[PDB]
Amino acid sequence: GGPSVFLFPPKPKDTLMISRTPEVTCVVVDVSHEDPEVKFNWYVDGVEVHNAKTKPREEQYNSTYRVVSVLTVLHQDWLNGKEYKCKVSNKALPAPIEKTISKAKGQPREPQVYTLPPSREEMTKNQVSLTCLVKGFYPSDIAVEWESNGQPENNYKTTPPVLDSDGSFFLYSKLTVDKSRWQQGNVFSCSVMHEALHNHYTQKSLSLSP
Amino acid sequence: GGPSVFLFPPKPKDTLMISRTPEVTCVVVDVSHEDPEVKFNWYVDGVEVHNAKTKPREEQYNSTYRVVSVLTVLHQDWLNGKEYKCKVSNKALPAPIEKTISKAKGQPREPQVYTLPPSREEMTKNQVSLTCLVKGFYPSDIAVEWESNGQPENNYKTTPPVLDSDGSFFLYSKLTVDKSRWQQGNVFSCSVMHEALHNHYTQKSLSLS
Ligand SMILES: *[C@@H]1O[C@H](CO[C@H]2O[C@@H](C)[C@@H](O)[C@@H](O)[C@@H]2O)[C@@H](O[C@@H]2O[C@H](CO)[C@@H](O[C@@H]3O[C@H](CO[C@H]4O[C@H](CO)[C@@H](O)[C@H](O)[C@@H]4O[C@@H]4O[C@H](CO)[C@@H](O[C@@H]5O[C@H](CO)[C@H](O)[C@H](O)[C@H]5O)[C@H](O)[C@H]4NC(C)=O)[C@@H](O)[C@H](O[C@H]4O[C@H](CO)[C@@H](O)[C@H](O)[C@@H]4O[C@@H]4O[C@H](CO)[C@@H](O)[C@H](O)[C@H]4NC(C)=O)[C@@H]3O)[C@H](O)[C@H]2NC(C)=O)[C@H](O)[C@H]1NC(C)=O
Ligand SMILES: *[C@@H]1O[C@H](CO[C@H]2O[C@@H](C)[C@@H](O)[C@@H](O)[C@@H]2O)[C@@H](O[C@@H]2O[C@H](CO)[C@@H](O[C@@H]3O[C@H](CO[C@H]4O[C@H](CO)[C@@H](O)[C@H](O)[C@@H]4O[C@@H]4O[C@H](CO)[C@@H](O[C@@H]5O[C@H](CO)[C@H](O)[C@H](O)[C@H]5O)[C@H](O)[C@H]4NC(C)=O)[C@@H](O)[C@H](O[C@H]4O[C@H](CO)[C@@H](O)[C@H](O)[C@@H]4O[C@@H]4O[C@H](CO)[C@@H](O)[C@H](O)[C@H]4NC(C)=O)[C@@H]3O)[C@H](O)[C@H]2NC(C)=O)[C@H](O)[C@H]1NC(C)=O
Repeated sequence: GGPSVFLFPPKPKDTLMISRTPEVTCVVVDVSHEDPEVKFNWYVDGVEVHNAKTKPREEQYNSTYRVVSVLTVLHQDWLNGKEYKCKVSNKALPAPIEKTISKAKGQPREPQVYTLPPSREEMTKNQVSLTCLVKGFYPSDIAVEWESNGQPENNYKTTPPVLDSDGSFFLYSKLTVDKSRWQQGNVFSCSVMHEALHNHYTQKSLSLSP
Repeated sequence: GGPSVFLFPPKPKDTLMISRTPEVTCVVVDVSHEDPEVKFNWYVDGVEVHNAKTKPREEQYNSTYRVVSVLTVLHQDWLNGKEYKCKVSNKALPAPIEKTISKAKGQPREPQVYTLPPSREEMTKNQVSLTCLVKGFYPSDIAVEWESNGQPENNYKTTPPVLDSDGSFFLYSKLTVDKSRWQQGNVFSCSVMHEALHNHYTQKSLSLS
């Protein structure tokens, strides 16, 4: 049919905290039933390391399969822009398909975090909007979360990174809360994880004036 | 590789202003010399229509032809859900290729437009940012703009639309200006164009106070 490959980068959060594990997925689509014999081969700066592991395919319920491999990586490795090449061999595919990825190039720029109170003209509604504006950062790989009293709030959405005119990125994070718990003077905070921050983590709190 | 067809919708602003001309564009690529002929058939909710406008072939440096057909649509036909289908036929295709576009099926929701003054903390750079918050709208087709004193303020960026948890949409627009204005009580206004806003427009002013 049409076995094409797709290489994906690790998650931003995973390369910043050594607690978690950053990976490179090498998803191969449209695998034929006939010859489902797909092989993999990794290269770290064309050095070919060994440690990756494969997975059990699935049925794309459209007469095709979908194999996918994943290779673990060192946090500093990936951060220092090394290359990750994933070659997808095959016994029934024209030739050796390949793809490579690495982190965006350029000097990391430190994000500037600001929290914004909900507009008074929203006080009427039953729920208000807490706003976290993260701008001026490079590269765009970033993570955002909101919390309260150490506990993690989950009713929020974050717009993806947007290229600014100066070449850095920005985004907004919106947290939704019952108007009541905002007048009570509760405290909410925006957390931003990024390689350019000291200790890869910054936090700016948001609360009511009186 | 046989011909490929891509269907494009009109621009959001185009469908909200009776003065604009909303168009749906059917583009065809990868048409070799062996069979350069292409036929276009248009359907509006299934009934074939013939008011299109098809431009003639156009070579593409890669030895393949590109053909494009344009269909003008009525503002209300669009805002009302009508579906447009483009059938492309090529003497080298097993079967004709068809594509269909429309306004996302749903029920329009009026967008909430709030403005936000900059954070006191950011008040330390030669530039500041005024925020425009637009939430609770559907469908996601929208348009945002900033202007101060009638004139258009061009140094801004709008985030793309983000699906909220209630199913509606929201976005943020950022207007970056010199703190050497904001401090001088200047007034900035954020305008939004959407199908669910009376007269398809609304405006919110942000001022220093
Ligand atoms: C049969 O059915 C198949 C499967 O069906 C599914 O899909 C539809 C058909 C749907 O209707 C359902 O039926 C069903 O859901 C179907 O396969 C599909 O084929 C498509 C065509 O090839 C594939 O499209 C590609 O998608 C890429 C993006 O993939 C991500 O996003 C999709 C959509 O959300 C998602 O489905 C994928 O899973 C994938 O998500 C990411 O996945 C990785 C790996 O798991 C995650 O990362 C890991 O996560 C773990 C978590 O534990 C951990 O954190 C690890 O650290 C981490 O690594 C991510 O989290 C996850 N992210 C997200 C957001 O979800 C596209 O990139 C790709 O686009 C490129 O190629 C296009 C042409 O092919 C081109 O037009 C396009 O422009 C683009 O090209 C690139 O452009 C860039 C800039 O724009 C440039 O920078 C590049 O240079 C340039 N490159 C190239 C080569 O051009 C492409 O569109 C689709 O993914 C695939 N679906 C599935 C489910 O596999 C098949 O087509 C059907 N067959 C037939 C005949 O119909
Ligand atoms: C041979 O050469 C051909 C010519 O290419 C030349 O390009 C030059 C730039 C240069 O590189 C030359 O050297 C080169 O020769 C080449 O043709 C190209 O083929 C590509 C495919 O291989 C086409 O790619 C598709 O592009 C789509 C978007 O195209 C628009 O945006 C690009 C910029 O990124 C622009 O270049 C295009 O021309 C096009 O512009 C839009 O045009 C429309 C109509 O003209 C405008 O609309 C009108 O605008 C006016 C304003 O005056 C007015 O407002 C009207 O009202 C309005 O209607 C748009 O404004 C304009 N947009 C912009 C930004 O300018 C992609 O969407 C498409 O991706 C889709 O398909 C992929 C699969 O391949 C898939 O991976 C991807 O996810 C996506 O799928 C869609 O996903 C959606 C979900 O998000 C779904 O909703 C959709 O249903 C789903 N669709 C499908 C089908 O699945 C794809 O990447 C490329 O456009 C084309 N180039 C041109 C100029 O047409 C050819 O390939 C070459 N062949 C070979 C063998 O080399």
